Parts: sequence; structure tokens; C-alpha cells
Amino acid sequence: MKTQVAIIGAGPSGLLLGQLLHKAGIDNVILERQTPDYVLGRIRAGVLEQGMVDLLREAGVDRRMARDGLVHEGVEIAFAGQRRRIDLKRLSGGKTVTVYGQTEVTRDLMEAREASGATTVYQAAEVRLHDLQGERPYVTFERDGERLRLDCDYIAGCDGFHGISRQSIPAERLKVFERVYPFGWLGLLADTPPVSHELIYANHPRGFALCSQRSATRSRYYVQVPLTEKVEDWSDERFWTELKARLPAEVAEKLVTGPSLEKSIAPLRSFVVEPMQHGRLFLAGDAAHIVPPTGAKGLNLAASDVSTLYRLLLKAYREGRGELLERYSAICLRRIWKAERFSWWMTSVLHRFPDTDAFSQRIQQTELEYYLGSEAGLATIAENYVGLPYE
Amino acid sequence: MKTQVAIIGAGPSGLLLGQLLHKAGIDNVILERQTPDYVLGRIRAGVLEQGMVDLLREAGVDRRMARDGLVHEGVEIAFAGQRRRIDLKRLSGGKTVTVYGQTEVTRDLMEAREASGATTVYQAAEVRLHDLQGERPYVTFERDGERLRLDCDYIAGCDGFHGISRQSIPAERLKVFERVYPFGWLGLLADTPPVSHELIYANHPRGFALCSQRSATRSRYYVQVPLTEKVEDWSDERFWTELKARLPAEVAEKLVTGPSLEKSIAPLRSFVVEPMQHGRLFLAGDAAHIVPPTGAKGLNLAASDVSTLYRLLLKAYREGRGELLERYSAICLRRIWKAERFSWWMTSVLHRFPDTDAFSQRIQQTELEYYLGSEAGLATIAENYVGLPYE
Ligand SMILES: Cc1cc2nc3c(=O)[nH]c(=O)nc-3n(C[C@H](O)[C@H](O)[C@H](O)COP(=O)(O)OP(=O)(O)OC[C@H]3O[C@@H](n4cnc5c(N)ncnc54)[C@H](O)[C@@H]3O)c2cc1C
Ligand SMILES: Cc1cc2nc3c(=O)[nH]c(=O)nc-3n(C[C@H](O)[C@H](O)[C@H](O)COP(=O)(O)OP(=O)(O)OC[C@H]3O[C@@H](n4cnc5c(N)ncnc54)[C@H](O)[C@@H]3O)c2cc1C
Ligand SMILES: Nc1ccc(C(=O)O)c(O)c1
Ligand SMILES: Nc1ccc(C(=O)O)c(O)c1
Repeated sequence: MKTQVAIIGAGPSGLLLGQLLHKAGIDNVILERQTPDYVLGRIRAGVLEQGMVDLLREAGVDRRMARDGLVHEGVEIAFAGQRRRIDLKRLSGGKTVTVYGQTEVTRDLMEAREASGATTVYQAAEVRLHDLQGERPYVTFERDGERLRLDCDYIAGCDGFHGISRQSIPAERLKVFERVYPFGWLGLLADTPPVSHELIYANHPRGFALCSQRSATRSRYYVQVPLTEKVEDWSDERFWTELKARLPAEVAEKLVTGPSLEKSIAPLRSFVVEPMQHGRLFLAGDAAHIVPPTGAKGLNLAASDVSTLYRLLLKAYREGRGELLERYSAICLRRIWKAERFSWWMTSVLHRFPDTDAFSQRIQQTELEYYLGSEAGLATIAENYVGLPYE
Repeated sequence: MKTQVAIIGAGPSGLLLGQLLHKAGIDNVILERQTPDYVLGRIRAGVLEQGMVDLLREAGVDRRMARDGLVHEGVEIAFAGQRRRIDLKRLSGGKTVTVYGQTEVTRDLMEAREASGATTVYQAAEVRLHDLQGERPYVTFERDGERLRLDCDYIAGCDGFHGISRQSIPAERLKVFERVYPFGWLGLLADTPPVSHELIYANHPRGFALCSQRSATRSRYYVQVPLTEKVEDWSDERFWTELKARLPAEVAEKLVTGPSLEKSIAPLRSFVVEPMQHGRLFLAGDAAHIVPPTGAKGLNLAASDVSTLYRLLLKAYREGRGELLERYSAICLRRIWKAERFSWWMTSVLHRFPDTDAFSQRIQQTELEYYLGSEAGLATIAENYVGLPYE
């Protein structure tokens, strides 16, 4: 087989790129290692920047989101007794965020693709990239037990952190920057009414807690836990009890608990690779960078990369300007680092770090007090939170 | 002898408190360990917040400053090639800073005090504090070889970091927060025209550099150096060469070098003591806290404490409300921590730290890029720089 752009991975990155391209006439083929069900079983993200909301509209996949997603005009930070609300709409100059599960975005994109009849190969084993620097690179894989070959002009590596894409670029061409946090998040999905109409990020002496939702009858909650904890050690009871212990007494007494639908521990990490490309291979999403979940930038950075790629690929294809693809990394990395800086800040002010002397404790508390008390400070939170402009 | 308020130390803190009090009718006595010349030989600070500028006016000691001080409406940060100017006046909502040597402030205050005939004892040895919790505390010292006793109601410990005041409070009553930086500043005073009409703070791969002035024909420059360096290792030549190496090529080629008047290495440190008082002893200035020189807060925090003390002492004395002095620490510590947070930030973004992996390098560079590029960010720099409001 042969296509124009070969897409490795059917997560949000891959599908969104696949949909935008297909809609513009550029044929693509998506190769996915797993089964659709397995993909749709991932809970992950729930917060979308406005820029991605419009990208979805542009991908023609927004009916359901426009109906079921929730627009939020403010978020709440709770520290040392108090609860401060950041009015995102006025502080950002009219911008907001939309709460809509990542699983849903995926579901919607998967519906759109199946209906378009565009090619998608799930359960594509042993994917290998070949001739990344020739005029005709190719992808090989196994379906059942046959080794097939796919010829294409370009390859978009949207296969995530553990994908094959990043490993296919010679180590000596890539420079890596990485930070691992000494903690992880233990998340919990439940079919219960959320505790607040807006999200609550809480800094507490026992660690960070987060109160989120997926809908009016579905809540997503998280608590900071040591990397040494195994999820089977945390029964529902323990989770609710621990959560309640970290929240404002008034919030805690309004909490409607219940049995979990999903529960898991996601470790925190920062990771950026430079550059994000090699010959005819371009990296997008988690295949190129990882951010701690604290500032909700992961899914959102995926979207921005994909937006930049789709638009450089249009010009190269319809306008015959293939030289523009050389600046892909330059464009993406600017946004990536800004997002990384914000995610790192959010993470350092809300989480309780192990082995912290008194001075840094006081500085963390004061960072909160200053930023949440100054008009200029609240603005740095708001404009970053809703998402900095696409360039 | 007997007075009302006994002041330990004749640095800026002590003199300013002494002048404000004396002007209000409250008699004070200042005890200084050294000679006037020795005090006036210290170069230290050169940047004053507006709030202190007015305090000086209120102390009736502003003629010379109003004439020789310089009002600055902007400062410049130089990093990775570029030079960005922060317009302080518009970003802070009309506020500015005044450049005027600390040695001058001292000189002016020392003139004012000698003329008022108010008591001042230089070369006061072996100062000891007694009865800090009684209704009548007292100070003892030696002048020549006689052990004198001074009776007072209150004692203001304005004797700096190595003073006797802080050591006179039982260790178990004070909680300390401290951070020591793995570097120091090697400053240099010269009788040469400054390189810019505004200050230039520079982040460079060899370390931080700072371009300041005292007047139109007198410059003060600094370069970051390891704590292991001794000032006699740095000849003038080496300083100028090293400075020029860390500045923007266009700035460096405009530099008018010359022989030094003064040269010294000041180590960086953060330090806060809680609370700042004990019985009838109240700590002010460096006797209570230390900040890295990066954000120019030292002399400025001294002034704010002294302002709070003078005003609580008025009420207690003339208005008979001695209970108000119990809240002295609460009032001062709020400002102190905010100032400490800003000085720490300034220090972490402009200095090159030893043993920093690639990720933190990129975050330091991006912290600069974001703050110096966002309107909300420049504002957090400006409002903090000019000085947050006195409460
Ligand atoms: C475990 C985990 C937890 C997360 N949790 C959060 C969270 O709590 N909140 C939040 O805001 N963000 C979270 N994120 C980030 C967010 O979900 C991601 O940023 C987003 O999924 C990235 O989209 P993507 O398409 O780049 O990668 P992915 O969603 O990882 O999609 C990559 C796809 O690649 C396919 N694939 C992988 N390797 C191969 C291969 N060699 N061959 C073919 N196909 C391959 C995979 O099966 C997967 O379908 C999480 C990410 C991870 C990995
Ligand atoms: C070495 C040094 C370098 C500094 N450099 C900078 C700089 O480069 N830039 C900047 O912005 N800020 C700098 N500062 C900070 C700024 O100068 C101080 O914040 C300011 O001097 C503090 O005023 P003060 O009156 O509290 O203390 P000081 O100026 O230290 O005055 C305290 C006085 O106490 C007297 N004294 C001490 N112990 C006794 C005792 N037991 N008995 C009686 N009298 C006593 C001392 O002789 C001194 O006169 C520096 C401070 C220090 C200590
Ligand atoms: N920072 C955030 C905010 C919300 C969620 C969420 O899952 O709803 C998250 O995973 C991270
Ligand atoms: N941060 C600053 C700014 C100016 C000076 C100065 O001495 O002029 C300083 O010592 C520190």
C-alpha cells in the first residue's frame, strides 16, 4: 500500500491530524498497535484550551462537544485555610476553558474517521520506520503474521512517549531535557455529582488534591501520592477519607462520595526533545514531550503541534512549498517551553515536596499569596491557564 | 543615664528611627560600636523605593537627596543576546525608584542628628541588654573603660546581622529560615561616567553582571563570583575585562573604565527570624532579616520596619496605646516575606548556578522570556521592583 502521510498511533494526536488532513484532501493512513477498545479505555485529560476547541470545530468534529462540554470561566486555588477564585474570563481578556473528557474527544474523532472511510489499521504490530532521509520513506508492520509495507512521503509520529518514532531518530541528533518528580497522582473516576461547578486545586500539608468533573453526574478527583504506592493499597474508602482530609472543611462536607469506575496512578515528569523531527519524520504530542498534569497542558500541546503540522503540510502539498516543514520544530518548541515553564510552576507551588527546609516552605506559601493577591499575578495564571496564543 | 527608646546601632535603620522619633518629641539615645568614619566607609546600597524616599522627606532629611538623587523610570534586563527594558513608571501605575548612595543617606542622617543635639555614643563597647521583659529594661556598655548603664522603656535593635540584639532573645523563642547562595558579588566603585542612564542587570553564561551608578561621574559595577575568590585576586584590569565579557557587545564598547575607589565581595544569603521582638526589644533592619542584593530590598526593608516601629511607638507614647506594639512583627513579616520571595526570584533567574542540568537551564531562560514578554509578567516585576505598598 501507499499513502501520502503515514500516521503512527491512533491517540488524540494521530486522529486529529488524520481528520484535518483528510478533510483537506491529503490522504493519510493511521497505524495503531492496540485495539480501539483499549484506546477508549484511557481516562487521562479533561480540560481543553480554547484554541483546541476551535481546532475540533475546524476538524468538523464538534457537535457533541458543543452540547456536552462545559465552559468554565473560573478555577479555584485553596491554600492554608483560604479558597481563592481566579476569574479566567476577565483576567484573560474574555477567554475560557472547556471541560470535556479526553476519552470523549477520542470517541468523537474515531466516529468521524470510521464514517469518512479513511484508512485505519488497528493491531498493527512491529511497526518499523525506514528511509527517514530519502525522498520515499516507508513503514513496515505485521497484521496477523504478514509483513506489509506502506510507502508514503511523510510520517507523523503520534505514537506517544513509548512510541517507536522517537527511537527511530539517531540518538546523536536529539538533545533531551528531563525532570522526574518524586511523586505521582492517584486519580479516581466516579459517577457522582461534582463538589463544585468549577475546579478546585488544593495545596495541603498532606499533599495536593484536585476536584474535577466530566459532567453534572460524573466527577474526577486526584490526590498526590509517593511513587512507592500501589493502587491496590488504596481502596475507595481510603481515597475518599484522604481526599476529604486535604480539602476545605466546607467543601469536604458537601462531597458526595461513591464507588469508583476507574482508579490509577500516573507519575509526574517533564520531558522535551530537541529537535522534533528527522528527515521526513515529524514528532507530535507525547512522542516529543511530556508535562506534569498540573496545568492541564498535555492534550493541549498535542493539539497545538498537530495544528502547526497540518498547516505546514497543506502549504507543502497544495501550495507546493515543502521548505516550510523545516521550521516545524522552531514553531512548536516556543510554545512547548512556555507550557513546560507554567506546568513546572503550577507543580512546584501546589505539591508538597519531600525534604524541604523551612525557607522553601515559606517561599511556596508566599508564591501563592503573591500571585493570588496581585492583579498582575492573577493575570499570569489566567493567560497561561486558558492558553497562550497559537503562533 | 536614662532615655525613652534606646537604639543599638548607628547604621541607616538606627539613625532613621532616631530622627523620626526625635522629631516627634520621643527622646532616644543611639549606641554605636564603631566610629562615624568606619560607618561612612561602607558603600553597600544605591537604590531606594519611593516609600523610603517619602520617609526621608518626613524625617526632614531630603534637601540633598532631592537635589542629587536620580529618578529612574525604567531598568534593563539583558539575556541571550537581547536587552529588554522594563518601563517601571507605566507598568507600576506611575511609580519610580531613586538612585542615591546608602553612604549619602547615612551622611545626611548623621548631619541631621548632630545638629539636633540628640544623644549619640560612638565607640560604645560591650553592649549588653538587660531585663527585656520587665517594665524597666536597661542597656550597659563601656566608654573608654567605664561601665555605664542606660535606663529606657524600649530598645530598638538596629545593630545589623552580627549585632547583639538578636543574640539577646532566647534561642527557643525564635524560629529561623535561612538560605545561603553558592556565590557572592564582587562590587567595584569607580569615578567614571556610567554606561547607561538606567541600570542593566545581565544574565550571562559566565555569571551575572550589574551596571549601576551613584552619579553622572560615578559608577558602581558588580560581577558574580564563587565564594572561594579573594578580592586581592581581582585586579582592576581583570574586573573590567570580566565585566566586558558578560555584557552586550554594544554596551561593552561604550564602557569607560578606570581605577577603583572601592572593591569588595559580598556573599549572598536569605534570612528571616520569627518573631522580630521580645518583651521590650524590637528588631529592625538586618538584625532581623537578610536578602540577596539582587532586587535591592535590604536598605528598603530596613526603612519599612523602622516606619512601622516609629508609628506604633507614637501611638504608645502620645496616644497612650502601648498594646499596638504587640502587632509589630505581624505587620512587618508580611512585607518581609513578599520582599524575600521577589529577591529570591530575581536571584534565581539572573545568576548562573553551579550543577544545573539542561532542563533547569531552559526553565531559567524561559522564565526570563515569559516575564519580559508578557504584559502581565512585566507588571509583576515593576510593582515589586518599585516596591509594594506600605500597610
Ligand atoms: C499514563 C498517562 C496518563 C496521563 N494522564 C493525564 C492526566 O491525568 N491528565 C492530563 O491532563 N493529561 C494526562 N496525560 C497526557 C495526555 O493524555 C496526553 O498528553 C495525550 O494522550 C497525548 O496524546 P498523544 O496522541 O500524543 O499520545 P497518546 O494518547 O499516548 O496516544 C499514542 C498512541 O500511540 C499508539 N502507539 C504507541 N506506540 C506505538 C507503536 N510503536 N506502534 C503503533 N502505535 C503505537 C498507542 O497505542 C496510543 O494509541 C496522560 C498521559 C499518559 C501517557
Ligand atoms: C556586607 C554587606 C553588604 C551589603 N551590600 C549590599 C549591596 O551590595 N547592595 C544592597 O542593596 N544592599 C546591601 N546590603 C544591605 C544593606 O546595606 C543593609 O540592608 C542595610 O545596611 C541595613 O541597615 P541596618 O541599619 O539594619 O544595618 P547596618 O548598615 O549593618 O547597621 C548596623 C550598625 O550596627 C552597629 N553595631 C553592630 N553590632 C553592634 C553592637 N553589638 N553594638 C553596637 N552597635 C553595633 C554596626 O557597627 C552598624 O553601624 C549589604 C549589607 C551588608 C551587611
Ligand atoms: N490539571 C488538571 C485539571 C483537570 C484534570 C481532569 O482530569 O479533569 C486533570 O487531569 C488535570
Ligand atoms: N540590585 C541592585 C541594584 C543596584 C545596586 C547598587 O549598588 O547600585 C545594588 O547593590 C544592587
